[PDB]
Formats: sequence, structure tokens, C-alpha cells
Amino acid sequence: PAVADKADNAFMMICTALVLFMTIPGIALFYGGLIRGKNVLSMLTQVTVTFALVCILWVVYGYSLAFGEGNNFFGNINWLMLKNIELTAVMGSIYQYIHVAFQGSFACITVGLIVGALAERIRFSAVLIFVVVWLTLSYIPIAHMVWGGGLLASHGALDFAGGTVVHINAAIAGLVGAYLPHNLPMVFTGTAILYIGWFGFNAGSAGTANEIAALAFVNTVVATAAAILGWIFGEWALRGKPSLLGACSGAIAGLVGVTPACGYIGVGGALIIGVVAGLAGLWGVTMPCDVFGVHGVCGIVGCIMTGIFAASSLGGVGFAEGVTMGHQLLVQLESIAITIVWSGVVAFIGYKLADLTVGLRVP
Amino acid sequence: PAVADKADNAFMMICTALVLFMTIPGIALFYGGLIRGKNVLSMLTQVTVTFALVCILWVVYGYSLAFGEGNNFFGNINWLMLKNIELTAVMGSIYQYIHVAFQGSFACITVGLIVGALAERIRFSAVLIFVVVWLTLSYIPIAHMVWGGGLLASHGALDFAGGTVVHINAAIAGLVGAYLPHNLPMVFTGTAILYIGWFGFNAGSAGTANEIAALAFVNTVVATAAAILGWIFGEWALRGKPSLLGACSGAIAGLVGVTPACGYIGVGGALIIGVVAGLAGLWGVTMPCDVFGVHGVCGIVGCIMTGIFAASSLGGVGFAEGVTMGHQLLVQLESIAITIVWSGVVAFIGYKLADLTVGLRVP
Amino acid sequence: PAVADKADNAFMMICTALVLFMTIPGIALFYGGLIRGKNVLSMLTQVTVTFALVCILWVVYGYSLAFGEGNNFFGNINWLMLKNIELTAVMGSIYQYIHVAFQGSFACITVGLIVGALAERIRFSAVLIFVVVWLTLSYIPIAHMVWGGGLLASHGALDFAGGTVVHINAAIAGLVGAYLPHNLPMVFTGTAILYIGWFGFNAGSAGTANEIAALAFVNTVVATAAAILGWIFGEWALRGKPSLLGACSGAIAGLVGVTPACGYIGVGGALIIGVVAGLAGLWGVTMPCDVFGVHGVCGIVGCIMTGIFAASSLGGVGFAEGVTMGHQLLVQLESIAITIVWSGVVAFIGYKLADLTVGLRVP
Repeated sequence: PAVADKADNAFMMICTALVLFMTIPGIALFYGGLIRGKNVLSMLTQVTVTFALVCILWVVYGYSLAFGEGNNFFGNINWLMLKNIELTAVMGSIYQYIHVAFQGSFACITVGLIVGALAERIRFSAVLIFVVVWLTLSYIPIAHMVWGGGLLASHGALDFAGGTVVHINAAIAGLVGAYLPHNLPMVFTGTAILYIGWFGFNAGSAGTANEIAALAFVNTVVATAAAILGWIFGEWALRGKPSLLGACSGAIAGLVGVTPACGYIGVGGALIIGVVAGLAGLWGVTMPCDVFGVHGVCGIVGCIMTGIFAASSLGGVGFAEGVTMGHQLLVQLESIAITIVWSGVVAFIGYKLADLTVGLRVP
Repeated sequence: PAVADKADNAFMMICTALVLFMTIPGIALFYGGLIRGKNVLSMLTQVTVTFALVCILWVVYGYSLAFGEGNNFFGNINWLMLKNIELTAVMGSIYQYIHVAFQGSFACITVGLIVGALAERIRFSAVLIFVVVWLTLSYIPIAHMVWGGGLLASHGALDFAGGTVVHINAAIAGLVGAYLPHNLPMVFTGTAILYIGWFGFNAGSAGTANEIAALAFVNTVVATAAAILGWIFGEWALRGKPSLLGACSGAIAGLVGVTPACGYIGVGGALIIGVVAGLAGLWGVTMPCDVFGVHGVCGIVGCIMTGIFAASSLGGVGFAEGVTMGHQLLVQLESIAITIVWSGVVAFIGYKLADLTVGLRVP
Repeated sequence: PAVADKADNAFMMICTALVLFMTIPGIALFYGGLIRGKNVLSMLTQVTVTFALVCILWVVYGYSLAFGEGNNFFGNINWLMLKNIELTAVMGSIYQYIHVAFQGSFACITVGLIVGALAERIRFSAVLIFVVVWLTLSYIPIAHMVWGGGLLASHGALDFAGGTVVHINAAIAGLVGAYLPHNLPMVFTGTAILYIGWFGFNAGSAGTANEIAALAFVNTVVATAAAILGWIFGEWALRGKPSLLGACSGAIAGLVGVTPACGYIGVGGALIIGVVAGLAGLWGVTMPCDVFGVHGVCGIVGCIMTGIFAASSLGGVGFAEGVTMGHQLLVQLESIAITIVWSGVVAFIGYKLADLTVGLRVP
């Protein structure tokens, strides 16, 4: 019977704290510097309260429905309040309780991304309703499909740290909501906290302190740097000079782009993905809700590029046996399409339920 | 002879840095946003200088007096400047030097809690005198009694991370002192740093990256979330709406409440303790010194509830052999009573000595 | 063949993230609170973009030239884009990829120290040119000479975490540049982030979570505290009262001073080095570019004192076999002299090349 490795337990608990740091206070500060001053306090309150709500829903039934064994779309209700999970139960090479906390931290940042941007325009009670509906019917099934042995995983979709589950998923929810900077030092500080926490997000996705965690770590450093330079170069070419917001946006573009690819590509691949993501991000915003443009565009770019750069010939770890680059690409595209439609439909349902119960627009 | 486990060494060094982060700059920013603007610089200076003083006193004689073998109340002077502690000496499953640093970080946050709140009203030299007296005669003996094999531990008191040693101890010292918000984004940032650092505080209290550290980690996430919701719900019911300060206070209430219980209870217990702590905290402040109301009330609530929720039947790790819930409860109450009187008496002595030497009230 | 230790892999990846945290956002916030308000945005942009540039240069050829085998001054070009480094290659007791990231993080903070201070006065394109020249011809060779088996290491120079490679190297580059506070809460926050990240910087320099990492950790706590008190005492004696900037400067003085010594001295040595560094730092500034006075003076003081306190008789780990204190002192002095001249010459070349190509002074 599988035994827990204390080095992996230590690494994973610290990586979980780093991911939690991305929301509290990372994302809150990022949006806090971007949105109007008069709306900052309310947004910080909404991010904090919804963060709490996600943590509770996760332990009550979220983890069980996302990671329990069930079908292609949902898990089960056998792990309600973590019932039936022995304290010494092992998942991979770490205690399952750590896996519960790590996975929960990803649900939290995904929700923080959406709430932080929409807090300005949405009624408090309406956001709570939306979070409950969307976490339960979008985040949970998509996590199950991708990381819980569901539909996408069973077709061999590659998404190391959440290009689909986190980025595209949140970007679409934010964009559906949108359809329905007073402090740049604060934006920079939030970006910096997101970047440092992202090492736990990306490297921790290996589930162990091995060579894949090391690869994801280095690729995170490289893609982020390449994206900062790509964005800044585009900014200098199009606007005549770099800007602080541009530099921070480029960092996020690279972080998002490398998210699905970090544990599968070589450093050359990380550099290319970083540059392309930084430029795509800049193109995206050119064509606080702009954040959904960066997470959306860059998440799609990253997910597609994972299907290319995972190739051995391109310095990647290699595709699964019997899988051509062409096949992996189709699988990546299908995963992206499914995430977009699934998240969009659920988000629409969430916003509509809130609007029909308490009303959407801030009173 | 006991050998050090490198995974535990790594986990404990990182947890120590996280606890140090709680003081520098966590607590300083929390108070920095709460106190009057004109007093911020002075308070930050006092927190930094007293933090330095604690670090030095700890290494010179503090660690030895708190953790050396002695009697029910004090250790000894055999580890002055860490003399006689071999570099390769092991304490538990980690090098003793790491145990020295981890334990020292708890002394630092306890003192930061007191200094941050009272800096506005106390003379610089008077706070230095108070810190010396109170750390030496209150923090050290209480740490020894609870975690150094002293009186309370010998009676089987349960206090995983310091409901008594840190929270009640500091709350009473602060309240004795009191008897004798200009920047809410800053308060939120300090709260967030305290929360992230608290994973090192709570999970690191296991002394190893095992299933107890994992349990404490998950319970920290759960109790904090439950407290945020409990406080916010009470706020909505009593005031008509949540507030950012309420959300941050609820987070601290849950963190404090779960501190003594985190490594002994089940997640159901963590949820209940979190909700009760959040509500008790709100009731407490209703009836910057208010922080002592939260740490005091919530520390007491947490310490008492540990004596209930540690029970196997309630999902806890179970009480010691031959100990009924009733017995544990009496032991918890006795530990609380002793901490309150001990800290109160020493604090009074400390403030009086400062007042008789240099004068208390800021000149 | 050497195998990777997962505990060391975990510790080193987390220490690397902590070092990265020192630059992003540590150093940026430290300078951000010190420099004029009108120059803050530009400085934050320059620190971020140059951080990205360093990350990319490091992976493309930097790591290979600094850590590959070559001669007394430079490595080689056999590790371009990390080519020829197997994903599972081990360096010491960790995967080589982690060693690449850890080493890269030191290059980043060294450059951040220089850019943050000079951003106010230098043209954007001129700083990029300077960084390329100076990282390539000063940071890389000095790192190779000290930590890559080059000239200084081959003569037994002691420099645990970079008194020469980082501190003196950057201080001289900054001073050559100089020759050619609006937000103290922000300065305090940057200092706090630098301090917490410094545990990864100092303890991670052991390359493993062993007793030397524990020693460096404790010495970091002690020297920092002793320096804060030494500076503050001098400030009280010379100016009549402590100040927040003084307390933060004292912390940095102790951190810099203990950098070369942390893994070689006893806690008594750390206390003495801390006090002397805090006082030397205060004397230095008395006689944002003042930061180069602290890193320069304190780096020299630390490097010299390592040659004294590494002695067994003084509680240190002991000098190499057959090396007297007198010999080690000469070696420390020679290493300091070489670092100063090497960095100064290259910096002058860098600034001149930029001035001849795009012009130095901000347009």
C-alpha cells in the first residue's frame, strides 16, 4: 500500500500556501490598484467572503464531487466533509488531506479571478449565488474531467496546471458577466505576489519535489520573463515606450500561457510560449475586465502550444505512446472548445439565477 | 541516537520563515492601517526594534529558560547563547537549531501583537523595559509550562499552536496596558500576510511534515473560512451589511480559535470552532486594542473547544488514554485561568517597572 | 552516480522562490518608498523589465558561462539554453535544473539592487545595455571565480551567500554609476520582504536542508537583530532618537554583513558581526544611492569578519585544514580587492558603451 513521502508532503503543503497567497492578497491587490478607488473596499470584501465560501463548499462536497470516482463529468458524494478519507490515506505520494488543500487552493484562485473583476458592478448577494452555482456546476465538473480521470483526461488532454480548469474557465465566466488605474504600485505588488505564488501553482502541480517540478519551476521563470519582454517590445513598437501596467500584464500573460505547458515542455518551448503569449495578450487587450482578455487569449494560446511543445523533437517530455502531434492538437482544441461552452453555459445560468432571485446590478 | 529527517528540516525552516513573516511585516501592516496616520511611523519602528530585541534575548537565554530541563515553571541556563547544543543535535526529527528558530518566531509574534497595539500610547524606552520583563517572566515560563514539559503539559493540557502561550498570554498583557482606520487596504494586506504565515504557525507546530501537519493545515483553511462567514453573517444581521474590517476580523478570529485545536480535531470540529470563534469575536468587540478582545475571547473559546473536539467520537485524534472529555475540559479551564493570572501579574509588574524607571505615557 | 534527494529538491525550489521574492517585489518596494514619487512608476518598470532580461540571459548562456567548467574566470558555452543538461542530472544533492533556477535568482537580486537605485537618473535603453554588459562580464565571471571553481574558490575564499558576488559587486557598479523618502511604510514593507526572502538566500546557500542550512538560518535571524539594535543605538546616541529608516537600514546592514559568513560562523560570531555591520552601515551613510554605502561597507566588513569568525576557537565551523586565520584573512582581502576592481572596470565599460550608443542621462 502506497506510503507518503515526507519531502513531497512538505513541498505540497508549502506550494498550497503559495497558491492561497495568490488569492489572499495577490489577486485582491492586483484588482485593487486597477479599479476605481471608491469601489476598492467593497471588492476586497467580496474577494475575502467568496474565498471563505469556496473553502467551505470545497470541504463540504466540492473535493468529493471533483476528485471522487464517478463518471466522465462528476465524482461522487462519498467524501462529504472528507468522510471516509483516513487521516493517513495517501494520494500519489502525499497524504490525501494535502491533496484536498492543494486542489481547493486552485478553486479559490479561479473564483478570485472572476470576483475581483466583477465586484464593482455586481450586488453582494448576487455574487454569492453565482459563486455557488458556477463552482458547483462549472469548476467542479471541469476539474473532474481534466484532473479527476474524467472525459478530457481519458482522451489524453494535456493541461499541467490549469490552462482550461482555471484560466479559460474563469475568463469565459468573467466575459459572460461583463456582457450582462488609481494605484499602479498596488497593481505591481499584486502581480509580484501572483508571480511568487505561481511557483507553488505550477511546480506543485507535479505533486512531488521531483525533476518535473524542477522543469515546471524553470519554465515558469523563463515563460514569465519572455512574456514580459514580448509585451514590452510590442508596447515600445506600438506606443513608443513601455509602461508599468504593460510589464505587469506581460508577466501575467506568460504565467497564464505556460500554466498548461510547464511540466511538459523544454526551456526553448517555454521561451517561445512566453514570447507568443506576451504578444497575444497585448493583441488581445488591444482588440478591469481586460484581465479576462489576457487569461482567455493566453490560456487558449498556452493550451494549443502544449500540444506542440510537449513533443520530444522540440525538447518536451514527449507525447503519450502512439499519439502524434496532430492528434494531441485536436485533443487540445476539443478540450478548449468544451471548457468555453461548459463555463459559458453555467455562468449564464448562474448570473440569471442571481438576477431572478436578488437582481444582478449593484443596487 | 535520533537522526534528523531532511524533509522535516526543510518543512520546519520554511515554516519558521512563514512565522517570522507574520510579524515582519504582517502584524505591523495590520496595526499600521488601523491606528492614526500620525502614529504609524513610530509604531513600525517600535515593532521592528522590539522584534530585534526578542530575537537577541531568545538566543542569549530565552530558548534555554523556556526549553531546557528545569522544573514545572522554568528551564535552565545550560543553553546560554546556545552553548552545549551541538550543531548536529536533534530535537524530535529536526536539528535543534531549527527548533530554536521556530520557537523563537512564536515569541516574536506574541510580542508584536502587544507592541503593535500599544505603540501609540507608550514611550519607546518604556516598551523596551516592558518587553524584557514580560518576555522573560511571562512568555518564557508559560512556553515552558505548556511546550517545555512544565506544569500544564504534565497535566495533559492540549494547545497545539499556542491558544494560551501566544493568544491569551498577549491579550491579557495588552489589556493590562490599555487599562494603565486610516488605511483599510493596509489592514487587509496585513491580515492576508498573517493568514499565509499562519500555515507555518499551525502546520509547523507538528514539528514534521506528517499527517498531523496536513490535518492542522486543512483545519486552518476551514476554521478561517468558517469564521469569516460567521462574523460576516453576524455583521449582516446586526449592521445590515458586511464590512472589510469585519471580514478581516473574522479571519483572525478563526485563526486564533483554531490555533490550540488544529492538530487535534476533525474538519467538522474545525468548521464548528471557526463559526463559534467568528461570532464570539464579533460579540467580544461589540462589548487598536480591540485586537486583544479578539485574541482574548477567541483564544479562550478555542482552548475550551479543543477539550471537546479532540474527542474521537467527534472526529478528533482522541484524548490521551484514560482521559474523559470532562477531565480534559477542567484541564483546559485550569490552563486558561493560570495563563490569564500569570500574564496579568507579570504585565502589571512590567508596566510598573517601566513607569517607575522612565515613565509610561508617551512624552 | 549521484541521486537527487527530494527533501533537498523541495527546500531548494522554495528557497529559490524566496530569493525571487526579494527582487519581485522586495527591492522594487524598498526603492519605491525611497525615491521621489514622480519617478516610482518608471523605476518599477525598469526593475521588472531588467529582471526579465536577466532571467533570459541566464538560461540562454549565463548559467553555462558561470557554472560550466572552463578556467579561473569563465565557464563555457556547452550549456547554452541548458542544452546537454539531462532533466534528471544532479548537481550536489538536487536536480541541476533547480541549481540553475537558484543561481539565476542571485543574478536577479544583484541586478535589481543596481537598477532600483539608478532608474531615476538613467535612460531606459542605457540601463538595458548596461545590464547586458555588466551581467555578462562582471556578475558571471565573479560568480564563476567564487562559486564555480574559479580563481577565488581555488584559493579557498570563504563567501557563503555572496558578500562579494552580490553585495560588493553591486555596490561598486552602483557607485560608478552614481559618479557618472515619500513613503516610509513602503520602505518598511520592501525591507520586510527582503528579510523573509533572505532566509532562502542564506539558508538555501547550503544546497541542502542540513545542519549548515539550520546554522545559516539562525545566524541570519541573529545578525539581522543585532544590526537593527546596533544601528538604532548609534542613531539614538548621535541623533537623540531612532527612526524607521534607521531600523530598516540596520536590518539590511546585518543581512548584508552576515551573507558571506552565515554558514561558517557560530551564533556568537553572528551577534558580533551583526552589531559591527549595523554600526559600520550607520558610519558609512553618515560619510537612494546610499544603499551602495550599506551594501559596500557592510559587504566588506562581512567578508573580512568571515575570515575571523569561521575559526573553531570562536565557535565557527573551522577553516580548511592547514589554513591559519592570518592566511584566510589575506585571502578574504584579496577576494574583496579583486571584486571591487573587476566590478568597477566592467561597470565603467558598461556605462560608457551605453553613453556612446544611446546616451546615459535620462532624456
